[PDB]
Amino acid sequence: VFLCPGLLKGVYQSEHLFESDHQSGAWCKDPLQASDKIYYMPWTPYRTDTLTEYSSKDDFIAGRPTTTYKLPHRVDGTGFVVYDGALFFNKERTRNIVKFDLRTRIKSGEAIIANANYHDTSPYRWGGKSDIDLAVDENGLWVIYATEQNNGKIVISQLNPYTLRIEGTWDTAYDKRSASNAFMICGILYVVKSVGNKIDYIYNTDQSKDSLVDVPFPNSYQYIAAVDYNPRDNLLYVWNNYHVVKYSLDFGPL
Ligand SMILES: [Mg+2]
Repeated sequence: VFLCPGLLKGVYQSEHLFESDHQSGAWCKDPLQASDKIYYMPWTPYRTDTLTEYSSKDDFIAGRPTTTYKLPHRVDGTGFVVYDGALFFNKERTRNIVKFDLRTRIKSGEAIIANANYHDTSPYRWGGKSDIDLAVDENGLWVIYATEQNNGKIVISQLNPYTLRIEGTWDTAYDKRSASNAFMICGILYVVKSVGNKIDYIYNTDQSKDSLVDVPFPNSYQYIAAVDYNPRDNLLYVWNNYHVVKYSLDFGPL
């Protein structure tokens, strides 16, 4: 139902919402619902198992939550998405995605992402990245991971949010270790790298074709940031070194 905005060509911060008391975390809306609801999950290393819900941006900024959800498992890293009333997250130190129904507060499904690497981060690196990242876009729900079969390079799969069937899988050429964030727009994978920071690689799943690109991120962006795209409003939902902000996006023709 969402029309593709085009090929991403620019990124800039467009709203500062508040400074959180947690350095890292993730936040997002449910793009499949016409709703002001906001979902918020601060990252506490190896202890993350609650989701907070706010009814509006005003309530969010003011710190007036509606409710909290106690998740049935702990979450790996910062990642989660909400898609048509269901929460999806990577179960801590597994290659599993959990589906949790928010309305009834119970787990409705799990899917093992075949061959996905997990619990394999070098001792030295910041542990806030999820082994399997989730992303929502115009085309549906996505998992972004790596496999040994693809030499630690990023693999993309489309996941049906209702049946949990894998609908397609693509091997990219990009080493997952080199990425700070990855997100989908119109079925195209954008990968953010350190240089400053920029998108330097895209993978178009419709075409099964990748390219090198150069889209600078703001200087204030850090590696430890969490970034999620929203296809309903075409914004990036960002959590960056305590700061809860949105980025706006400029597009050119596909
Ligand atoms: Mg994300």
